[PDB]
Amino acid sequence: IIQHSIPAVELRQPFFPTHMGPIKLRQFHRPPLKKYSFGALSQPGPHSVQPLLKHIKKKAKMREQERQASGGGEMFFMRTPQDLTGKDGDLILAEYSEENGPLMMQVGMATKIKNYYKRKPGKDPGAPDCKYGETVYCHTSPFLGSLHPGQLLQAFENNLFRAPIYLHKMPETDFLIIRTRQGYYIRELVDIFVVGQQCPLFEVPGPNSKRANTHIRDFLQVFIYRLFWKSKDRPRRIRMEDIKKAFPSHSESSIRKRLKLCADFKRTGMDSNWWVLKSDFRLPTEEEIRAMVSPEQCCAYYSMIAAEQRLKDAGYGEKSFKIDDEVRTAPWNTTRAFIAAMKGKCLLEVTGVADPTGCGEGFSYVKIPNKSVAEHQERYKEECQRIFDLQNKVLSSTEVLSTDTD
DNA sequence: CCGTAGGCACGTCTGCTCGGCTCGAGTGTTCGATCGCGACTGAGGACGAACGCGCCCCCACCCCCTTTTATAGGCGCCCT
Repeated sequence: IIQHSIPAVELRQPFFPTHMGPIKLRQFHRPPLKKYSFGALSQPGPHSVQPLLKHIKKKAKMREQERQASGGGEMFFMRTPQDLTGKDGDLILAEYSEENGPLMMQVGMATKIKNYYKRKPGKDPGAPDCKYGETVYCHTSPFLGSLHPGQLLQAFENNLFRAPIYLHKMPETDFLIIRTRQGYYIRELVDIFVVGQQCPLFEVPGPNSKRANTHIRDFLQVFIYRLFWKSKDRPRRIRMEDIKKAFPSHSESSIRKRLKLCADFKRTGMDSNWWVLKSDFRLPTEEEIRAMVSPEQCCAYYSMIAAEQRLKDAGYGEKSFKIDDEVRTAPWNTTRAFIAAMKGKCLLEVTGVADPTGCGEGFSYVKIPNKSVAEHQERYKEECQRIFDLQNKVLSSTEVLSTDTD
């Protein structure tokens, strides 16, 4: 059970962008430092980097007191955008080995760490302890390969994906800088996980699929309801211009569709007119709005449009998505293939063009039929096992390489 | 007679309707594969017929009964 932060659950901006142009899609999950137009750090010259130690201790203390003040047990702390800052709480880094994994979290979403352990035969004294995560004793593997007896494997686990992770040490040279309009802050950060290839648990839709079109529609609908809720006017009213600015690729006519059932156009002598909430229309509750569209569904959709943009950039037209190698790497194909195989509907290529590492240390998620048929499945498991073990060994290794001069 | 107001026209924006295109779903037909049945072949075992071997009988061949006579050494037995 995953409980996301309130800003994420509410699909607030900027945590959940309403629109992304080509540039943003290319930079998806890699935001570049952009200059500020105003505020302290818009100014030239040196700027102080501030310590956070007193602040970190204080927030931990305040949070624990709030915990004891009601009057123990479990509390949920991620209620406001302010609670999501890197400025307090314990922090880890996670570095993703896939250049563009099929699903990624937005800021404000939650994930668990699970410590998968397989018992040694006979008298097992229990799993080793880890600094992070909750131990899970598993007789069957949640991955493509099987755990060996006595093997502990850490992993990220959420509704988008499961992925093995490997704990490493941050280099002694490195610090985390947090940057706001107001100043820089610095934190020590020692724990950094390498993330291995994802096992997708959520299916990414194809471009212009019914699923995709239903999603943008519903997301637009949610944004609209939230606009009415934000309005302080009675009767509530919103401006077309504000919707168009958030959804610049929607025609005014398609926006009028979403508005015709809940609101009335009020014309004024000025090129700004209002849509006023109908007096017999009951605005959906917070709880009902949340049920309309989940953060996971937004993540699936984002994955599609970003991939679609990268494909266009590489010369692959919409008619391409009998199929080109590059199109096989698309998240709508890889997630579909992996999930089908998880349900026993087919097997996976494993060795193939969709291996995200390009060098045999990752899996190619491409459907092959279940179609000597005990040898067919034993060969699939053997190959899965080999790559599974290879990935764990390479990504957990502390060996120092050796810059490639090419 | 002069100035102000009103009306008309034009443009822009929004909404509604109509048409066209695309996508999806379902149903039907055709093709391929699998399964089943039958036939053939091969192998092994059993039964019957023919040939060979073994056993018994028969046949064949040779000498063994006797007589005669000349000759003469050695043996053993009868009663003188």
